[PDB]
Amino acid sequence: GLIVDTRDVEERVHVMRKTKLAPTVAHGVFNPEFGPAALSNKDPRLNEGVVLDEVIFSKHKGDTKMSAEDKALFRRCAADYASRLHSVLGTANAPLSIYEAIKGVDGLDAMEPDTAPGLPWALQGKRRGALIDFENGTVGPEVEAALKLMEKREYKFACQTFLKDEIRPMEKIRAGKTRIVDVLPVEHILYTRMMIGRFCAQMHSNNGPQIGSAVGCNPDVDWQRFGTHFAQYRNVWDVDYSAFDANHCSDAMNIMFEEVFRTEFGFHPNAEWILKTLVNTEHAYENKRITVEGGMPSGCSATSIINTILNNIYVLYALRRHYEGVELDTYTMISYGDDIVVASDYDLDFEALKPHFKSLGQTITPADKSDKGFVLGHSITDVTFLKRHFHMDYGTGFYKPVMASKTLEAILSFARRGTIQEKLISVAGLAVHSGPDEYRRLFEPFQGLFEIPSYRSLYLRWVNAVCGDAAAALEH
Repeated sequence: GLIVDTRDVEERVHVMRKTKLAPTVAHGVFNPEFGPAALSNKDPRLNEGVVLDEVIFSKHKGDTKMSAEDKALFRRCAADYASRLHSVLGTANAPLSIYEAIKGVDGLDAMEPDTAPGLPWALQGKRRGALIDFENGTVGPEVEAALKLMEKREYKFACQTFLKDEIRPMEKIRAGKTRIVDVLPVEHILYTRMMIGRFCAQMHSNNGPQIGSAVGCNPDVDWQRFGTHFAQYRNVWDVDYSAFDANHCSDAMNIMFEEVFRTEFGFHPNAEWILKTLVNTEHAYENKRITVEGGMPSGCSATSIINTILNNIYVLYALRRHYEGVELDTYTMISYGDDIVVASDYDLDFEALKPHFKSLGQTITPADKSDKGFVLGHSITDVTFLKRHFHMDYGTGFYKPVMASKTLEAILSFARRGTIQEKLISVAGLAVHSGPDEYRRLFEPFQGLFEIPSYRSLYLRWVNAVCGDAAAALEH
């Protein structure tokens, strides 16, 4: 994005600090190159001269104004992708009710009852429960009135900047590279879910390479489905981005919202409008009010789906700008936001696409960064996707998501107070795919203090989950 204006104001929006994450028993054993994010300017782990306030908004280095020919090319790729998407999903994209938007539907989770409410409610000292009744699924006078302004297209708001309390690598703690969640007002999240929640639920249900989205997937069961698909192709690539959601140019966002969320595909007219309010935004941090043109706000519920849709359109755009006669069946891909795995039988020169991705404001590099550039001949077993590799389970003959042991060591080393037992059971599901010996080693520090699931139990759970016929047929 491009920072066009920077004001100073009386009303101080506090970005309440301190980490809730504390070290575990495993921290002393593994000693990971990782730690809690720098949430304070007075944090001693930061380098000398590094102001935490400026490092956050340094990602906004411009809003790339696309050429008239490029914008025409981008709209074709947006409509072509939207054609594929709405053909698979259907056109049942009518607005959710206020009840269904709060409480959710099949394929879409319920709204969180005690997360931050955004502005101006955080300054007034209100929680989400004061505004919205999450049990009954109804709204108070304040939210009700705000939804009327959105129907008339007169709603104004400012995003509350929120420092993401998470585990990061030491280099990024020292450099002050703390990621942020642009917390929009709860009524905006309510109305966005009203306008496109039906579409989002349908995308979650139909996740796969045909629509090119892994959002709403379950890696345990879906790695076999994705694994066998990408294994068929001669070439596979996994691409990285530098500040993907920030570098979405306003032209690319507007064109996408125009072509994907049309009234002809069953949407309300305000579906395009409410999404278009994310293009030019005002961000509140301490006493500052930074106005940013372009870029997606980080963490606004539909961020994953919007980034995934844009990632699909960029690949079609980039290949058509370089090669001739490129269609959707020329290649295949799967995406989760910035995360991406592309594949094709044609020897596609991904190194040549760098200038073509640069016309969107995006900088592409290979995830396998040991090589100097992109190369042909890589299979699915080489790539990373959702921090997981595609390894063959030799017992069943299925693909399984295997995370790196350094990542599992880092995850286990820290936890929020009084959530370790819950976290170990969750992390055990991720760790089982590394094998029995590596599973025993990762949970050795927690033996005696907490309940560690057996390798045997979580293996048998997984074999049924991925294929019920496989587990059933094994019993004869």
